[PDB]
Amino acid sequence: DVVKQQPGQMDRYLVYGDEYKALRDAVAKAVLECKPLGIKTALKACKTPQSQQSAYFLLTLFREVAILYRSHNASLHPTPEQCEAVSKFIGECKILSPPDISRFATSLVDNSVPLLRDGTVTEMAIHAAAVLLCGQ
Repeated sequence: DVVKQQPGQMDRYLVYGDEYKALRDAVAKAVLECKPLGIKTALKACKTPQSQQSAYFLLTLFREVAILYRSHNASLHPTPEQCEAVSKFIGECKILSPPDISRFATSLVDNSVPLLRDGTVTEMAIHAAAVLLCGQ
């Protein structure tokens, strides 16, 4: 049955747990609707400290948007409007206030990340980048 039944991939960041899953789902739904409002509600509902919220946000941005950019099918690529909405929200988000975090987020949403345009190496690198930036 396997070959007839069959394109989803894994999300190892789930190691963080239910809070990451909730924030990721909220971010995804908000981007698809192009309505950067549920992200704030999810971030308020989250209970981890600010640095963990910032890391979680960066990981969700990468997993959804940056990975979507890697599909050769341009139709899957985020539309300019989704980038504009998430950029405005990043600009207004206080948890992302450090210039470096805001720049890294926007670079993820617009595919301007240097050299982090294999899959496993890129995923691990982006996790490390988030930890290094937010890690106090």
